[PDB]
Parts: sequence; structure tokens; C-alpha cells
Amino acid sequence: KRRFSSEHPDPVETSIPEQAAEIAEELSKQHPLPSEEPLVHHDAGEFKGLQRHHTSAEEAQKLEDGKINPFTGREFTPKYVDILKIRRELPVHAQRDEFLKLYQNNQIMVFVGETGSGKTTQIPQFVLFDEMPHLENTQVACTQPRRVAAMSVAQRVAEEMDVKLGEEVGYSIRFENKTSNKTILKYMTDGMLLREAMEDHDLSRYSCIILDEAHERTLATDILMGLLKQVVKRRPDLKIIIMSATLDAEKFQRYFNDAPLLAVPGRTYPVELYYTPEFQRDYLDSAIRTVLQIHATEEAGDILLFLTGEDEIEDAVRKISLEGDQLVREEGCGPLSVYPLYGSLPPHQQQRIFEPAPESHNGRPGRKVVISTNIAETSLTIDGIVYVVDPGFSKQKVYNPRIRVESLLVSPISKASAQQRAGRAGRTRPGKCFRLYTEEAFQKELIEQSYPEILRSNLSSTVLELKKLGIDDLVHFDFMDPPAPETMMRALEELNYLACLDDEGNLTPLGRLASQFPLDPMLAVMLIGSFEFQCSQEILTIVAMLSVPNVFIRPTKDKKRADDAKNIFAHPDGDHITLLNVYHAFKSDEAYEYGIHKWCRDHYLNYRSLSAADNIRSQLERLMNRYNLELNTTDYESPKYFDNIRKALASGFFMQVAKKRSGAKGYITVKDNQDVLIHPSTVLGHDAEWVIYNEFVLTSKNYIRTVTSVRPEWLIEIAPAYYDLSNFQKGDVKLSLERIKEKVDRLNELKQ
RNA sequence: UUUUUUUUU
Ligand SMILES: Nc1ncnc2c1ncn2[C@@H]1O[C@H](COP(=O)(O)OP(=O)(O)NP(=O)(O)O)[C@@H](O)[C@H]1O
Ligand SMILES: [Mg+2]
Repeated sequence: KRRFSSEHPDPVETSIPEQAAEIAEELSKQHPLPSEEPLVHHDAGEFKGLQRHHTSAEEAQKLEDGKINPFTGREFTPKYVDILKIRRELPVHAQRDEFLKLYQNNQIMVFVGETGSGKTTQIPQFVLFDEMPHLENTQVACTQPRRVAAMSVAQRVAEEMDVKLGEEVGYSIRFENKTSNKTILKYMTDGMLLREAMEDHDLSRYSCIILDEAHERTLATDILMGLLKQVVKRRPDLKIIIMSATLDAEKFQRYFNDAPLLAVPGRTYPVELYYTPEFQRDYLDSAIRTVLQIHATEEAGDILLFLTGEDEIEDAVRKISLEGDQLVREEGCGPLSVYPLYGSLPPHQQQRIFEPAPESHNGRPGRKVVISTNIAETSLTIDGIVYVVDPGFSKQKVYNPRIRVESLLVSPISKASAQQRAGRAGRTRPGKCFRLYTEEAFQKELIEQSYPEILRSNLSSTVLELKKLGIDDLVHFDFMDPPAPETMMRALEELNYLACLDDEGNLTPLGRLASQFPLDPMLAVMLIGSFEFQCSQEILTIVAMLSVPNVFIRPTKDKKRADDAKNIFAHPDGDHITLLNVYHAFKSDEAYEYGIHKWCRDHYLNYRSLSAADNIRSQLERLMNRYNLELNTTDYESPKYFDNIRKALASGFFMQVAKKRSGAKGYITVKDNQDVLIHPSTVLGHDAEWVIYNEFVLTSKNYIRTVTSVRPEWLIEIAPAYYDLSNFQKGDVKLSLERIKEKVDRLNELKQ
């Protein structure tokens, strides 16, 4: 851990993924990627008559009450009339004028209002009325920390402005964008805007950028703020709006050089808060029982429940479904429809929560229970929801500086997050929020506002992205909350060994290429260098499988058959190889002749994970074809098949290698020299003394997950920069026989 | 035996 200098061979020159990347960049230079399409817009004329940035509320309202659309040529529908009548009475509308009067005279502003006042929906439209996006050929961006948020609000606003979704108003998500060339109002995730910022540093396409729910302080959000602070210095024609329902606005104002704060009072509908007098021993059972209680007793309305993970959510779903059916049968309760909601679900299955409440034949109020993670915690309006059940728990990221690794842990939520969850109700109609914790806990136990992501997350990718933005001196760079210089330096070190950054500190073609991929830098470099080993398709598949949650299903009470079913796909010396076998068998014609989903439910495999993996693989394949990477493979008959795959794996995961103790028990890592063991779910039954691993996991003991045997020769060949003897501490178990391998190599060279 | 969220079809 006490690293210091150590001269080593040039990583950039010795890296095979770098050569692969030079090839890729050259091929990209040969056929330049097609430029963006200019934006299509109405030439306007009913807008003229006003000096720029001086739009009043009265004029905007006069344009609104008109029979024709100001931005399109369409005539207004009765739906638009009703929706207008509804939204004109929103608390945010009464302050419209003032908002304008600030937005016109300030370059950067902060906005704080009550939950469900109409911030995300009405503010960008106000911006549209003051600005001239169609005349100056620019777009306007509203940023949501969620996919579903952006999609849903895009739908709602599309209905509000009487435009077809995907035309003038649209959303852009990594798996699907509805943004065309006529799109003026663009809802998007912070990651998408970050990508557009990575391809275009100054974001010339946008004249006004809005960041909603900035209280979460996600990675992309903070990076975007840090960038925009400099962008505003370069171009004064850009305006930035920071929105949130709750915030420590002092930090934001002081960061953006004494920026103005607009706080709007007023509540659309009252949301009542209920606290438990005592502490709930088991939050899950408490959640289930309380949901069933609201189902049995409370008035008509749908229930929104928050939980931890997808496993817990599924369990809660089947339990609430069962006992709910028993409630309908024996106690004559109304029909109940439970819908799950988490990120790993397809957008359709996520959309399934907006379905109407069940019809009633008996007269008893039928209702819907939406069991979701914190994906619906921020900026999302469900029409049917009246009740909100909150255990007060979520899954958050924890990072150990000693180990330098990040994992997920169940943690108590924040005060802001609780105000958000409670703020999900009381929109369509007055809401009731049951919090499964004491008010004393809310006042003291709950954190003020969730620890920032930068201060938590590993910065191995963040640095690469920041470098892609065009930031040279990251140490001097203006963050809102600067991370630990130690972590930064070690990250730069990792990227230096991966040959993404040269010795001078600039971006290599390998880095510039690997930045475009939605992968962890190691996975990226691996994938890039894959086709040089003539096995890029297999490596692609493996990466896709590593990008998806655990495929294998293992029942608590039926472990034997599951372990056998896994042993069928199992391959000696390699977990990755086994994964490749699994996907190759899932995509096989035979598995389709059986029943795919049936076949997955016959071989103890997760269909959701497999289909998600197929999707991810398709995306990555499209990107590889876009940045001109050759899809290459070799015959199974060739003995260098497995060897090629292993080598390509080492190309990106050379820093994560373990060596078994010579004449002892357990393993030890090359990096940082830590005593470790092999995870029980690993296929390798024999003692391979040299292994490459994918995950580092701490539980009962320090375990190493997902491994594959490798020859030290290959490691020396691929990454000479990291495996020069000069880098590592004095005579330890690793170095002692590593030097023997070196003696071997030198004898080989000596004999020739 | 332990993937909340996000990252150009
Ligand atoms: N079908 C619908 N979809 C979305 N909103 C609806 C719908 N029907 C009625 N509304 C109302 O329109 C409002 C949408 O405005 P919204 O952008 O969600 O406010 P908000 O303040 O940004 N929410 P938040 O910032 O997370 O506290 C909702 O609060 C609802 O009251
Ligand atoms: Mg909002």
C-alpha cells in the first residue's frame, strides 16, 4: 500500500489493446462517422414582437389560451384544454412571472419547491416561453436521475403540450431514445447528457440545461456541475437551472458563485405523515402486514411500497399475493394486484405499474400495490397512488479505501429521500404516508441528505470520463465536493497501467476508444484487445455476461440438483469459460426447440439475466461495429481456443491475479498483497496456482469470485509494465516463484 | 450462500 515510483517498461507500447485501439482509430479515420442532423423547426412569426429574454407571464398565457400551438402547426385538442385547466392551478404557476424575472437576469439559478408542485413539468415549458430554442436552432435539456422518470415525464409533458411523444417533446435513454430532429424539449438521464458532454465538451447544442433532483448528488450530476462551471466561463449564452424538492441550497449557491435561490411555497394536495410509536423489529414483515392492513381497512386508493432488492421484492410480491388472495377469499376483501418495479426489468414490465386498479364484482374496493426500489423514489408521478409505505431502508454503495473496492450494503435512507418518498403521494388526490419508524428516528437517526457518490464510488472510470471531457488537471479541477487525492492518484495509476493514459497524462487512443463503451475500464480494455487474440465475439459474450447479475439459480432446499445443472455447463480452469458455455447454450437452436424459458427453468438458470445479457451484448456489438472493431473467432477444434480466450481475459484483468501459497493453504493477490480464498461457487475443483479473478468480495472471509487459470508467461507477455520485478515488495511468495518464471524465460531466450 | 441507480437504437 506504500507505493513509490518504481521504474517500469512503457505500458502504452507494450499494451496489445493499445495496438488494437490504434487499428480501430485508424479505421475510424478512414470512414468518418456521419455528422448530426440539423434540427427541424417551425419558422415562427406569432412569436415576434418582443426583445430577447423579456417574456412576461401574460403574453405566455395569451399564447396558451390560443386555439393554435405556438411551436407547431397543430390545433389544440379538448384534452389539452382539460389538462391546461388542471395545470394552471398548480402552485408553481402562481409564481411564473417571478421565475421569469429571475431566469432573465441570472445565468445560473437554484429552484426549490414542494413535492408535486409541477417543477419538472412546468419549469422547462416556462423556459421554452422565455427562450427562443426554435429560432436559434438549439435544444433544451431536463435531467432526471432515473430512466423511468425521464420516460414518464416525457409522456406527461408530451400530452401537456399536445404533441406526439417522440416528435417535438421526447426522452433519451441508453436502451431507447425517442428524440428526433424536431425534438425541442429533451428529457434525459444525467449519464446521457454526460455522454453528449464527452463527445461535445461545450454542449453547443443546448442553450439552457436543467438538472432536477440534484439532492442525490450522483456521479454524473456532480461531474456535469463541475464541467458546467467552466462552460459558463467559456460561453455566456448558456443558462443553468438547478432543481430539487429538498436541498442544502447553501452549498449550491456558494459553489456557483453566490447563485440566486427561488423558493416557492404552496401545496397541491396535503400528504399526511404517520410514524410508528415504536421500532419495527423486522421491516419486511412490518411492510407486508401494514400493506395488507391498508388493503383491508383504509379508503380507496393504490399503495406504493419501497423495498431493498429484487430478491426481497419478489418474495414480498408472492407473499402479499398469497395472503391477499386469502384475504379476498375468507375475509371478503377487495381484489388485489401486486406489481414489482426495479431497474433490471424491461421498460414494458416497468410500465406495467401504471395499469388501472382491479375491477370489483363483490363491491369491495379493488386496489393495486406497487412494490418498488428507490427507482420510483425521485421525480415520478403515479396517478393511482394514494398511500406510501416506507420501511426507511435502501441499498447504498460502500467503498473501502484499504481494499480499494466498492460493494452494496443495506443502509438507512436520508431525510431528503424520506421527504421524496413521502412526496410521491398527494398529487392527483390527497395522500397518506406510513413511515415504519419513529418520528424521533426521523429527527435524529436519519441522515440529513445522503453522502455524495464521488466521495463513495471508485474513481477508476470517473477519471477516464473526466479526461474525455477534456480536463487536464483533475487535481485542480472544481468539484462541489473534491474526492480523496489518494484514491485519485491510485485511479490514475490504474489507468496508467491499463495504457489508457500515457506517461504525460493525456488520453491514449485506447482510452479515447474505451471511454465510449458503457463498461468498467478493465472490461473495456479487455473487449478492445479481444480481436487481436482472434476471439472478440466470445470475449464480447463474456463481458455481456459479466455485466448482468448472477445467472445461476440455487434453491435453499434443493442445492444438489442446481449444482449438478451448473456442473453440466461447468468447464475446468475457468468460470468465464463456463459463462460462455451457458450463453452459447441459451442461444442454441436446441434450447429454442425445447422452450427457452422452459429450458431455463429446467437447467436452473435465470431467464431475466440471460435475456438482459443478450440485450447488453447486442448493444456492445452495435458499438463495436460503430467504432470499427473486428468481430473475430476461432474453431473449437483449435487447441488455442481456450488459450486465446484466457489471454484476452488477461489483457484487461492482469492487475487482478491470485497465486496459491506454495506448500500451504489459501491464495494471495498480486495487487496490494492480500490474503484471500476462492469463492465456493467457482467451478475449478483442482488447485491451479495461478488465477485471474473478476470480483473481490468480503463476507464470512475475504473471498475471490469468478476465476480462470492462467500461465504467468502470458501475464508477463501481455503486461510487462506491471509485471517488472522492480515494482513489487521484497521476497514474498509471489515474487519468489515469479522470479523463477523469469529465470525460465531468460533460459529460453538463452538457448535460442 | 449477498446487482440500489446510471452510462447513443
Ligand atoms: N398522469 C399524470 N402524469 C404525471 N403527472 C400528473 C398526471 N396526472 C396528474 N398529474 C399531476 O402533474 C404533476 C406533475 O408535476 P411534477 O413534475 O411531477 O412535479 P415535481 O415537483 O417536479 N415532482 P418532484 O420534483 O419529484 O417533487 C403531478 O404532481 C400531478 O399532480
Ligand atoms: Mg421534479
